[PDB]
Amino acid sequence: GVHQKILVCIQNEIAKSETQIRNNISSKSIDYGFPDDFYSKQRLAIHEKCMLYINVGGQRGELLMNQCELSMLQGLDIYIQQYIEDVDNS
Amino acid sequence: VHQKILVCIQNEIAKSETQIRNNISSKSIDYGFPDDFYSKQRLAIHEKCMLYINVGGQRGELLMNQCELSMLQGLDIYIQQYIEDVDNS
Repeated sequence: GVHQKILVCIQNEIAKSETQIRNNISSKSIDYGFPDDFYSKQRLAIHEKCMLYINVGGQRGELLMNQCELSMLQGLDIYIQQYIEDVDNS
Repeated sequence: VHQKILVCIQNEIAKSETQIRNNISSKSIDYGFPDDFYSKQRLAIHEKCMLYINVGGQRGELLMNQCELSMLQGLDIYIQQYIEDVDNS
């Protein structure tokens, strides 16, 4: 019960990152050269990694799966902002 | 000087790749790695560093090679950590 409320908190932050990533990439300058299916392929890869935690099991395994999926999204968002910064000063 | 550095990194890349696929190929279905897990993850990493074709010059080549190494390192770490978490359950 308390556990489900926790998962909702994380799942909400995941949706914020997803939004931010999609907005960062759809920022239209082809000088950045983002592939069409970039977000989806990268998203899917992140997802498949967090699904491994189906093998830990219990509430602890669901919690790990969700914490990880968020950390990875955050790094992707950060990775994406940095590449744009690197392109601008080029 | 720049080209000699890239070789060093490209050497570290072949190494991480090796350790990673081997940790995954550690055949214990209790870890439950999907069939194309390594290649799919590797390809995602590749598509990320190729963006640095867009930086260009010597700084862009270095970043492309540098980013590829960090992502491969984090993947080995993520994978080792996952294994450790499974071991302990």
